[PDB]
Amino acid sequence: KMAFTLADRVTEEMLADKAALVVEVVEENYHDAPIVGIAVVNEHGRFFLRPETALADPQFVAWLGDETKKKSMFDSKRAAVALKWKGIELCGVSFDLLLAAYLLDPAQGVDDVAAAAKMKQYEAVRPDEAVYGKGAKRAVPDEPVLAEHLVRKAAAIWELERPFLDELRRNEQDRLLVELEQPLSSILAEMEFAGVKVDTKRLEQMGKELAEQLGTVEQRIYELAGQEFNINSPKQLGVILFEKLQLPVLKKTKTGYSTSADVLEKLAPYHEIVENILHYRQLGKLQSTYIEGLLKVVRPATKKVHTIFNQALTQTGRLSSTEPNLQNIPIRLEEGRKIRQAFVPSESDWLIFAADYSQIELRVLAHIAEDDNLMEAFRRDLDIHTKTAMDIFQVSEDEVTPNMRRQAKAVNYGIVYGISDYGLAQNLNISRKEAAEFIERYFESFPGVKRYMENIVQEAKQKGYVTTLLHRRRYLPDITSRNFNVRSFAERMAMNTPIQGSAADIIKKAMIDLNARLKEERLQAHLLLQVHDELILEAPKEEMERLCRLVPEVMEQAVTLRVPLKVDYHYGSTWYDAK
DNA sequence: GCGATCAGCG
DNA sequence: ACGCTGATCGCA
Ligand SMILES: [Ca+2]
Repeated sequence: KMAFTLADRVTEEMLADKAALVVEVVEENYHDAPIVGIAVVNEHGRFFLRPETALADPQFVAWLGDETKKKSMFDSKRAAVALKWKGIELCGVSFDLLLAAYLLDPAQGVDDVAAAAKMKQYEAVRPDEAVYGKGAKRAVPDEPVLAEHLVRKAAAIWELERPFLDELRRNEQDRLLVELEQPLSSILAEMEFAGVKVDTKRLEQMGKELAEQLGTVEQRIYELAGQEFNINSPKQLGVILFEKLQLPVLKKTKTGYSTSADVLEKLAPYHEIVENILHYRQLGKLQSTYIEGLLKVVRPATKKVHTIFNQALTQTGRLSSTEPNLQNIPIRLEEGRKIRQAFVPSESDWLIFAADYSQIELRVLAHIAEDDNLMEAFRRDLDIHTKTAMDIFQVSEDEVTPNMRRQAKAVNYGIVYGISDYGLAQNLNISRKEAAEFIERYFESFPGVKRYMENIVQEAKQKGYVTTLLHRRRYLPDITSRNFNVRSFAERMAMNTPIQGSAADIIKKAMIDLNARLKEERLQAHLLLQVHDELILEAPKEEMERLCRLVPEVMEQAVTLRVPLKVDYHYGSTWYDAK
């Protein structure tokens, strides 16, 4: 019902300087995934191409990598990475519908063209599930069905750029798309394609150690419990702890006894079995997620893993890492921190460089809340986490153990993000009256922060949404709900999203200024990972001197707040040695 | 499929 | 009864 040409060859009218391009990659993980079809819509008409034909034509390949040939797409990173696995570059992406919908409303959950088209009353295009099917029924259709679906998606992108750019401009989000998210999309594509090398031999050795350590801990659990049970079974573990051993019931989930880590920590004076169960899970978490799971996704010929950086998923504008997740690699426990030793540079005589912001959200909060004392604290380069560990535990700066500091990290972010005296009393294991007094003293030192959190909830109730420093937006319809639980979670989202989202916008602008700077200096250094507030790079060891002077200044100068930004950097032979 | 749990980021 | 994620696993 839509006219298009099924082009056998590549012609000149298909190579206009403005076009809507669709490079379809049906598989979820687009790394090394087959391209099933190509569709182009421009001023001259609508065209469908077969990938074996076009991707071997020199004029079509030159048209893809020509930055002066502007292309409108949906999810340009998916196509760009799949083309990189085919030796083909893709430049000139002037509009990405996927990221344009993500800025307008992040909760819409837009994952295909049809969902984004519905936001603008465009429905002349089928959802991808209706074309390819669900799960075990997933199948690329017959060429006439596939060719029309790809052309209808291209025609939809062709018609939706203008109305999407109009609403972005009213939301003050148009420069957020064109100057931040779309340039970031190209950088993330190179990071995903570059991959991160893994020492498969060392990981395989840890797995054999964890295999025989897990049995020893598992046998002591059976010794202390007096019988065998599925340690991962909540029913039997609940029977062992709160029926057999008759331990106190401190928490009940919707399904039964709660055996979470915070609960088992409080049962430590009562029995020695809860401390080994804790150790068993930690060894089990490392074994399943980071040993077996990591070796599953490694590419054997290159010993590199290729993550997918999801740019249009989080509600605050953060990134996320999938298959594998390289943003929750262990670090706090020494047994699990060794796994970071397996992450190595991709070439000999290369090293890993890693820089990160120091308490970025509290500094963003100081700027936005305009609090006198909080801005003074960071103008002195104070360590609020250590300074809070002194006030809590009555110790001095010398006696602040990294455990007392990480616990003060929770109090600092918890208090500013609406923790109650109940929740504070459970984390500090203090009386509920002391925790309430501590929160009163905390807001006496920072009255402007308390004033800001009241204003940001009142502004959310008025506007219906909250914004970040670069005008990223999150709607909060529940902020006016009649239910107390539903409204309170919305109020704490209004306190947190502008702060966490403004930190995401700063690290994103830093990535863009970093690659433009690395290009100017003509360095072979390139980014590998982003962990929210940390940037990880690899580079030849000779470039390390320049990077120690370049990366900190680039990150510190990404934005200009009423307080300075601080960046700490390290380099070394592995990711482990890079912090 | 989902909830409990836990790894990370603030 | 601070916020934002992804992976694993048992299933009450
Ligand atoms: Ca940090």
